[PDB]
Amino acid sequence: RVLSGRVAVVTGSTSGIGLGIAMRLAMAGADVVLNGRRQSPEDSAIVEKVAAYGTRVRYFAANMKDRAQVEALIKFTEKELGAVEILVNNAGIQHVSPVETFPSDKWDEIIALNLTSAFHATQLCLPSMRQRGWGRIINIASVQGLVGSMNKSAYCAAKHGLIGFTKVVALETATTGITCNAICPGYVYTPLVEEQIKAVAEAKYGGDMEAATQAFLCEKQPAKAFVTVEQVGDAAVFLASPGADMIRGTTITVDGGWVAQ
Amino acid sequence: RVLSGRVAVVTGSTSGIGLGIAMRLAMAGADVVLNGRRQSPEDSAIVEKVAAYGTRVRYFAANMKDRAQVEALIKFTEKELGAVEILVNNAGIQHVSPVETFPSDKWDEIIALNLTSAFHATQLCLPSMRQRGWGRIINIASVQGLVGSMNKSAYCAAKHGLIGFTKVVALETATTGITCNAICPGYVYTPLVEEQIKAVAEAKYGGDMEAATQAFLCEKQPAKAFVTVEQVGDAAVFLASPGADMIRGTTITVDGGWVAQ
Amino acid sequence: EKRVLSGRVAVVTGSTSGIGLGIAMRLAMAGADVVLNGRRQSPEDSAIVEKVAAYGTRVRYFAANMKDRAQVEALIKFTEKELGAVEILVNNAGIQHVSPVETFPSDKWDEIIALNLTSAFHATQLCLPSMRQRGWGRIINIASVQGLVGSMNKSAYCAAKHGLIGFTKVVALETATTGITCNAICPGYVYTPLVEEQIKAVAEAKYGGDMEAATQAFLCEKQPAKAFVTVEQVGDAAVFLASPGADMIRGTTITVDGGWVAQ
Amino acid sequence: KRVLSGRVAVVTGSTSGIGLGIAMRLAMAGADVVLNGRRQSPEDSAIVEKVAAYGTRVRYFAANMKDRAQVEALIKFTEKELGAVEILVNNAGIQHVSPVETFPSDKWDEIIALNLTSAFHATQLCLPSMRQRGWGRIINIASVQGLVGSMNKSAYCAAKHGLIGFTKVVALETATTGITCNAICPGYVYTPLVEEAATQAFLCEKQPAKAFVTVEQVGDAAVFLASPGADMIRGTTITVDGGWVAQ
Ligand SMILES: NC(=O)C1=CN([C@@H]2O[C@H](COP(=O)(O)OP(=O)(O)OC[C@H]3O[C@@H](n4cnc5c(N)ncnc54)[C@H](O)[C@@H]3O)[C@@H](O)[C@H]2O)C=CC1
Ligand SMILES: NC(=O)C1=CN([C@@H]2O[C@H](COP(=O)(O)OP(=O)(O)OC[C@H]3O[C@@H](n4cnc5c(N)ncnc54)[C@H](O)[C@@H]3O)[C@@H](O)[C@H]2O)C=CC1
Ligand SMILES: NC(=O)C1=CN([C@@H]2O[C@H](COP(=O)(O)OP(=O)(O)OC[C@H]3O[C@@H](n4cnc5c(N)ncnc54)[C@H](O)[C@@H]3O)[C@@H](O)[C@H]2O)C=CC1
Ligand SMILES: NC(=O)C1=CN([C@@H]2O[C@H](COP(=O)(O)OP(=O)(O)OC[C@H]3O[C@@H](n4cnc5c(N)ncnc54)[C@H](O)[C@@H]3O)[C@@H](O)[C@H]2O)C=CC1
Repeated sequence: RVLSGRVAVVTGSTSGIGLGIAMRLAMAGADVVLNGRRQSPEDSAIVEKVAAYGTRVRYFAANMKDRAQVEALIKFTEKELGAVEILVNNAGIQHVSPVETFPSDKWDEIIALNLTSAFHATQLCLPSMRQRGWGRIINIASVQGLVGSMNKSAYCAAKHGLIGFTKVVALETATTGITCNAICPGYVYTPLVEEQIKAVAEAKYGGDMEAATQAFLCEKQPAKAFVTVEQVGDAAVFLASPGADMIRGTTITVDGGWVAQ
Repeated sequence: RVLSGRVAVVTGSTSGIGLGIAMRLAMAGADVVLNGRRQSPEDSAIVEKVAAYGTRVRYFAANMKDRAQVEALIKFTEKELGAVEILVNNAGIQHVSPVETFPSDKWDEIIALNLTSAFHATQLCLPSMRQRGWGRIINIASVQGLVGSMNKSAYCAAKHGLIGFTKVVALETATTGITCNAICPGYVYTPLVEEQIKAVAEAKYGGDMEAATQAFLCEKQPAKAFVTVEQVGDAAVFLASPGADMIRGTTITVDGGWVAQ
Repeated sequence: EKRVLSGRVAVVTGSTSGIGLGIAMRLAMAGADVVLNGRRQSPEDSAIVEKVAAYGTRVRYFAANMKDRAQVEALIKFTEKELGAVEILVNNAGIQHVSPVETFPSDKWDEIIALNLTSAFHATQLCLPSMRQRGWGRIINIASVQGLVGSMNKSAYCAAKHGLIGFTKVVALETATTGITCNAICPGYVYTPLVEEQIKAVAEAKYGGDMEAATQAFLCEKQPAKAFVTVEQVGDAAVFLASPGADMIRGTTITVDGGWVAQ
Repeated sequence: KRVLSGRVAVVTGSTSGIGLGIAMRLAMAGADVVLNGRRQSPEDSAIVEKVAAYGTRVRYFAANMKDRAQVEALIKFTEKELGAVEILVNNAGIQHVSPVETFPSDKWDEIIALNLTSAFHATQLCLPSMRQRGWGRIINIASVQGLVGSMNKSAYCAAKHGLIGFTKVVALETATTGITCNAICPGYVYTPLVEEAATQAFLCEKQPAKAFVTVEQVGDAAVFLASPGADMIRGTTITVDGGWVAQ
């Protein structure tokens, strides 16, 4: 297994894409630390699901908007499993609103979680990676980091900024065994997206989720199909593998053709 | 002249690129409101420089990191000159540091001024532009919004984010007479850049500003010459003119070839 | 009174109609002398010349097939003899052919590559030595949004326009320390006979021959502004790139597309 | 037992360098592979045996990718020997370094023909069967030079940019199917086409990693694009460049 022995931390990995990434990393042999904002009654089941692949799996609740809790997550991983070798910055939120009425607090929260938390986690993990001469920082961006979409100003700004950050980290580590790269998914059927589909279904299609899902998807995604959490996880495993030793500062876009048009 | 009668606000226009933009907009016929962080002894001389072109000029001190002062700047313009028709989001700061030691407060400040302030000013100006059926929002990004550079993680993240924000605003206004675009300068010999070059000269070139300047340009800018504040202003005039009525959500890169390679 | 491009000699390939004519008009309005060009001599040439010349500059016409390097050279030499050294070169002659990849005709693929990409290389190669000798030049390549993104059934055109943008970058880098710049303009949909024919095909296929609905559907698929870009706007972009404020704009794209590439 | 087991791959221009590395990695992942070069050569048995060390079916076919009839012959040979072409890797590419002013016209034409138009012909010939079978991979070997420019490489940058544009269109025209089309963009790789202090000098200007990309890494990117996890990777670039395009 290509990642056997490596210690990975996936932020926001209690559901959706984050859980899919953690699952795929474990299948590839990595020990994994799962993380959610607050402790959930589903945490034990999630940890056992990931542990089914025979690696060491832990859970640590931490609000990634709080730098002290980011540090606590890293220290917990170092105590339980060892030095963080793979860092996946995934935790992120969405808020759909036109620019004129976009709430200031929601803008600030999206910037804080989708961009600044990745900076804090990366800052905390890089010293050990440099000392060991190996590391992977994998930032879960979006197609919205490469193009714009209406009513997603804060999210598009934060994801564009996360891609910029990725480039700089990669350039500062380019002569080391540390790489930094971003994965840019298109639409994946998570709760983050199911809520948006609900909103459009109520507003436009009489609550019909089949019709609304197709209209939502086909607006943006030429494949007329969702990307899966399994595919995003496969991209993360690829970036963490030796074949990606010279992939630095780039985007792996998994989007059904969204950015190609 | 092409912008005769239009009222423009340029944030951070007491120095460098912002002042060059204000001067080129005034040369093109616009009335202009200047802005700096705080009142300075040189303010009246800067007003005189911009007023040399025969238009109406005002000055308002306001900290763009404070949303209430942004609002005060807009209301001042409305009282003195009229509705804000051209908004140039320019005020910006830089801090050079590797990611591992990048100070948290400096990261936050760069995000706040170079990205979030533009969101606040745009939000405050859009309703009047929509009511009147015309507007220009011109965001001063950077080459660092399109590619990364070592030791500039916060600034690259902020400038990338500002370009993403530009796309979204443009898309939300695409069917109106309002456009939103970004200008992406390469190196311009302003105090923001002079300070970086002086730091490099003292740290690595024995105080030789000629050698430090050569090395600074040669690293990144194929033209081996600076872009000028007048050229950035000329790009702003172009975006504000009628020939740009259908230029929306794009970047005008004025960089001596930086991004082409 | 003198104008911003007064004294400069421009050549615009494929400038007897549409975008090329709009560019020629705007350059002449900005004070440039202009050589117009079409594939072959036509009865309309005189009227087009006089229309451009109404702005008080020197205007000429030369018929040349831009697929034939000998005729490209003849166009440049004609300009040198009639008006003087070519200082602004606008590579605009291009063609379109809509087809799925599986059935795309080989000859049409070759023709689109030849006109939309290789002709610009030939003209640029022929004009650069004089520009370098004089220390000043503008090469302005008329690309497309299709040089930055793909669209279905336009494989050859998207390939050629992407290639033209790559070529633009290299020319700009090889001239970056000189007074010569090279850049590309990337229009979205402009109401020209090329787009008109595409819309006619769409109308006869999907909307039963309704031109209003066909036009609206054609625009809204790709162009968020739900309005066409105009030939005048493309010309304004060319004038901007040719002007002194663009002395340090090198190897880049000016995208005039109603938001097409922003989403 | 392997992710590409049973898949039939054709790699154009695969007798050495990057193309051979791709063939080796595809076979390592279980693919049957047809190798290709311009002319029949000694060492062709050697390269076939090298790739066949991975335990799959390996063939060789000589064909000049500038000749549409020979491209068709390559595809038909593959269909006869192994079955339908399922993975097509377009890697017939050549280079010529020259300033624009003196760039030979025939060299410009040849670079466009091999680096761009040959990929169109091969893709056109392979797509109908892929559509019928419900699955395909078209993997175009582009370059960093398809995303940025470099001095003295006008024809190559134009052709590689064009190949990326072509990739987007093919992907969009197949987006609702089991066929994907994508491009791999390598930075400097230590091949004859490219080639201690001299090495660092050549790498320093463009490649921040100050090290070469390997042929095995380019092959690993092709295996990734051919795998099920890439079913919804469409019309994009996988850039393997040591940071070149990030700055
Ligand atoms: N779903 C999609 O279509 C796409 C999503 N993405 C990104 O993928 C990442 C995962 O999103 P999804 O799985 O769709 O959403 P989700 O709602 O299914 O998952 C959110 C996860 O983040 C955790 N989380 C939220 N706020 C947190 C905080 N402050 N601290 C710690 N953990 C926190 C939640 O507990 C949950 O584990 C997000 O960054 C999203 O922006 C990117 C592109 C496409
Ligand atoms: N100089 C360069 O090479 C490049 C600069 N830029 C951008 O151009 C913009 C202008 O920068 P420069 O002219 O080079 O710098 P500068 O230091 O000469 O000018 C900065 C202006 O911003 C004002 N400012 C700073 N903080 C402020 C605050 N909190 N509130 C209000 N005003 C404030 C300063 O008073 C000054 O007027 C910045 O956004 C910079 O990112 C972009 C690319 C290249
Ligand atoms: N019309 C549009 O929506 C867009 C067009 N463009 C590009 O703008 C340029 C002009 O296109 P349009 O004005 O729209 O089309 P058009 O058909 O109106 O213009 C074609 C012009 O090129 C000339 N021409 C054609 N083949 C020639 C040849 N072999 N030798 C010499 N001259 C030749 C024709 O005489 C005519 O003057 C083309 O490069 C097109 O690719 C770019 C983006 C959008
Ligand atoms: N070498 C590098 O640094 C980079 C190379 N590439 C691309 O990778 C591809 C392979 O290049 P390299 O391995 O570096 O070069 P190479 O010279 O080692 O490989 C050339 C291969 O193509 C074959 N070939 C050449 N012309 C042919 C034709 N007309 N028909 C059939 N086969 C033909 C040759 O027999 C040889 O097998 C080329 O497209 C190159 O542009 C991409 C980016 C970086």
